[PDB]
Amino acid sequence: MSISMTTKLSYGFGAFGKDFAIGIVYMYLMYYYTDVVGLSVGLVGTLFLVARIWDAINDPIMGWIVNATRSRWGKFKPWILIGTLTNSLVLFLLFSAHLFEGTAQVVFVCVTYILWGMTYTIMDIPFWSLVPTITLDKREREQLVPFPRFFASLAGFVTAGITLPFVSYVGGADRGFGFQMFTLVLIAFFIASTIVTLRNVHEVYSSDNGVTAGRPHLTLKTIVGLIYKNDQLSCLLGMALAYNIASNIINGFAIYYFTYVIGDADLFPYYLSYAGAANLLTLIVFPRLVKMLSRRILWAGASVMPVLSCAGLFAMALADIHNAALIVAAGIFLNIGTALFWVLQVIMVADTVDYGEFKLNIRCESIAYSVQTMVVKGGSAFAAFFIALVLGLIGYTPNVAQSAQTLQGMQFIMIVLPVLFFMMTLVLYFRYYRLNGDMLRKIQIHLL
Repeated sequence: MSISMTTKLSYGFGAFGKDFAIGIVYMYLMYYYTDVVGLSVGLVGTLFLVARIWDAINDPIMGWIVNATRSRWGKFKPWILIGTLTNSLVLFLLFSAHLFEGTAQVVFVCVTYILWGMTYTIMDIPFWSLVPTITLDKREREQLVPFPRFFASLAGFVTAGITLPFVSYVGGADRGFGFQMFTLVLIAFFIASTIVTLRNVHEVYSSDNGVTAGRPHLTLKTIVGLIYKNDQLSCLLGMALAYNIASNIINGFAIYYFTYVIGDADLFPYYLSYAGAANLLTLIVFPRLVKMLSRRILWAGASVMPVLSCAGLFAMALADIHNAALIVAAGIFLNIGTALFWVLQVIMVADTVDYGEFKLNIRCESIAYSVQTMVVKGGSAFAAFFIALVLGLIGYTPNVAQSAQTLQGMQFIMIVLPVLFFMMTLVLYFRYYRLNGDMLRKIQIHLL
């Protein structure tokens, strides 16, 4: 059947565009880090409160959407359609009108702001949920589904580095109106995610309608009913929250360590620009690595792998070589190898129902796939209490120690935070006595 695969080759256009698109705005934001003032409305705390409603209610309900109760047709394409266009509406708004910056926040700023928000979430759940669905062939699912990154691979490798010198010529103190121009750049290729997908992707639902109107639609609420999960989601969420913590302290604090190291450097040279172009190189090795055996073990190591550098850092404190130009460069080089940790993670939530659906045997789609990828992110908002624990008592031992070292000290705590949460990740996903043959062991079972 070409019908389901056309959902993904065009969806590959999604992947090369959507990621190319988040590549740009996000990267662009960085000189707006240079640009941030927002005289009347724009405090950090206030924007945060908008972020409060930004994520949470969006993805439970996103999943909750997809089958039309009163209309007899239901599929992802309009879901993902509701995303290609929900974002682009915004960015086109960012492009068009001339003296809108003069007006206060009350008015249009609201209207736009909603729409970009939605996309943030109506692209997380459509995309890495609609790729695994493609041609039915059982075991090779997991081996063909994180591969595609190959062309997405180029985009991030690139936004941070070479657009920047060319972007830094046109206009000064106009960044608001500046990306106004460059929007066309991004839109053209990403509008190219909305074109191809438009006349193409809506298919397997066509199939189903033709086929009896399908009580299968209700099946999607039965496989929430009969099993919300066999036991799949609730243990798997916990560890994921711990996952994202490391991303948000890498990406979030990535900028800031470059902003904030011991000494002065007029250069501002090799690191994080190269660290981006170093991180994703490991996407060629590890996604294709374990030639007979399972991605899982790859993964278990990998859950260690972002953990690991702290473990390395923790051990190398015992070494104590410089404590000055050492800490400026303290094992981020590991950063060459992180890459494909989220996708197998996002797969992990709806998989027992994924192969459980396989037992149902008829169709392909998902529910819980959203609830980890959205609760994951929030759970660092509990982390403000957690920081009182991180300093609190765990490390902390009878008072005296305060003077020796503070830069190696605060960095290690910043770096312990994901790690101390990370005890849900490996413990809960390794210790023997786990199960009989499971979605993981299906490909590993093919061995013997």
